[PDB]
Amino acid sequence: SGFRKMAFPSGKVEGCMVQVTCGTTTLNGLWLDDVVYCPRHVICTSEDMLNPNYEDLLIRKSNHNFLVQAGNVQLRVIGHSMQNCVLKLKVDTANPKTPKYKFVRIQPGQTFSVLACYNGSPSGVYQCAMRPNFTIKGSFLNGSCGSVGFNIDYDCVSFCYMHHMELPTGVHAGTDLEGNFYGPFVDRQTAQAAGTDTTITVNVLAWLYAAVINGDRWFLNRFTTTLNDFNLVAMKYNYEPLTQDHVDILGPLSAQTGIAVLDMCASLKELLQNGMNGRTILGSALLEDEFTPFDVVRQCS
Amino acid sequence: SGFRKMAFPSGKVEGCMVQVTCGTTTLNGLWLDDVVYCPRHVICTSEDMLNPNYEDLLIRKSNHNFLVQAGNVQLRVIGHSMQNCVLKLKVDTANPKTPKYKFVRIQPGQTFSVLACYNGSPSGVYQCAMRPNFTIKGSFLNGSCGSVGFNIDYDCVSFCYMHHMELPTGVHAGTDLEGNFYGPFVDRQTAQAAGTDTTITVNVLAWLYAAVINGDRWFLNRFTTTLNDFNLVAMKYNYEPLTQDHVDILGPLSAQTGIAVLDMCASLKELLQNGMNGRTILGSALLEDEFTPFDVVRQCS
Ligand SMILES: O=C(c1cncc2ccccc12)N1CCC2(CC1)OCc1ccc(Cl)cc12
Ligand SMILES: O=C(c1cncc2ccccc12)N1CCC2(CC1)OCc1ccc(Cl)cc12
Repeated sequence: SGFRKMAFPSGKVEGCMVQVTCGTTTLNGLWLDDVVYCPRHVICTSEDMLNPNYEDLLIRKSNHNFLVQAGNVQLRVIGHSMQNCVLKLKVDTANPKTPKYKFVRIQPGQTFSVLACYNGSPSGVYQCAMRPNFTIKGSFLNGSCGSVGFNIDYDCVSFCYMHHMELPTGVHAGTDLEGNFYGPFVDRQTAQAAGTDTTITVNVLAWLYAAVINGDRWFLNRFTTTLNDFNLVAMKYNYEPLTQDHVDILGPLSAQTGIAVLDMCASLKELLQNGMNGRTILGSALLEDEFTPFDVVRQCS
Repeated sequence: SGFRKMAFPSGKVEGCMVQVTCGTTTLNGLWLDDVVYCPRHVICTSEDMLNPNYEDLLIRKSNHNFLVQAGNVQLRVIGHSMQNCVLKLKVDTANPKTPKYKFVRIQPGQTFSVLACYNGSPSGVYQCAMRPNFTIKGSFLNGSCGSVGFNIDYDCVSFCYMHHMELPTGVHAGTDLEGNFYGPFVDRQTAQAAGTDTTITVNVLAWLYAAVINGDRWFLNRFTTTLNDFNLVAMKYNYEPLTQDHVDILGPLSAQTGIAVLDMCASLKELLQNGMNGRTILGSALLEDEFTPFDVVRQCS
């Protein structure tokens, strides 16, 4: 029993983290086989931040201009390349601790574990979600660029996020590991801000199932609803629409609990309209939307 | 910026986890140097659970009765000993991945990271707190006994918890690594239940400081209070008393924010009396008590 914001074990990723310096800028890198991946803005100075031309900034750069440090052992950079917003630094040594890995891009609503790192040193791990507005509500201080987000499937590490910057609301923005930003954000100094966010409905439903699985059933009702009528109320509360594919995905959880998906949609509608009346669900006084249906099955089974 | 329930990286501990079988009971063990630590109830059967005599149950046991599996590599058990509620299994091989470690016992109010494991395999990591009633609100399923809780200090792993059982409220109980239970719980079948819990006041204060550090200041007031008058209100709300040593510990945070500790006690008193009026603090609609003052300084600095 119990329900916690549970991250993946981070050992496999800890062994890939290195420090990357270029100029006076130091950040983190990800060392897999004989390549080190890092944010390309490592090559920038305060001057070139309003209108950087990274193609120009990188052509004026040489290999010896990059210091890579795996702990104390310095790795020799024998090649440099830019892939979108990431820099790829070819090193003389293949990481002996390279796990079986994959570079995957995730969808808004999907979750991942973050290994916050500073100077190539792992500091902490936490679970995060890609918000509908393509930002993440992370925990990051100056020096954390290059920290990675990831999921573990079997023995395979699916890297999905590399950290680049903090937006004005205190939220975070970054790229997949191929260097392509999540959301409409750029690695240059601008007045960029996160757009309006919504609630990840299918996740709130997954979390209500987790609650029931844990014996919290006070919010349950005998009523049911149609997907259409549910969606008509959800949108008034800034919730994303629920699709048939979302109800199909919640099928295992519905079977394990004996509560139909549209039954649980009816309970949600009432919670939205009446609130919780000073009660809590799984230790929370608001509706949690950063657990996917998979996250629940994984922790509750 | 940001504030998350952040665990320690778990790599150092992942490399210590093994599987322990005795009879048809399989659970997890912790392998450090040439010793494997695990819950002693591994040696029990359903029959001997109402009145087990572990001294008798272990004398009738032989070394070959214990199968230890580090992944696929079986480790040969050359010795067995009981230390309070833990079993120590001397093995022929010293764990090459043993980190610098220490066995420490923690206090109610202190936090730690949990590496939930099943069949010796790390499944997930999460932050937990030792409650005032000596229980933890963990996340654990059948098969998780022997999972460990720990803190990392520099490069040293301070092990503080080994998981033994689930209580009826869905909360968890266990031992330090010397086999001594946290709280008045025993490793035998009884109607044992968690006693009444309280809120960890100094932690709620630490978390309010984290909020201010993150730009959430709506709950702040110009009023201040005395430690006595604050404690007189807190106890009405089932909060633990605040001591001078607690205010001294919150000194760094008070200095960094310019909010006196008793100023922040005044804000807390008002939150307790009026509630939050539909507002949130660091993404929460209730007052969070599972972050210590150290946890805040570590994540916010
Ligand atoms: O290291 C940080 C940072 C990262 N995350 C959270 C933070 C919170 C407070 C202060 C710093 C951080 N930088 C350094 C690099 C950064 C973002 C902040 O500056 C200017 C800039 C321009 C373009 C990019 Cl593409 C990244 C940056
Ligand atoms: O494996 C679990 C377990 C651990 N934690 C959470 C759980 C939630 C649901 C079901 C099981 C678990 N056992 C097995 C060993 C256990 C506790 C539950 O049974 C009887 C017993 C007697 C004494 C002890 Cl000292 C431990 C046990």
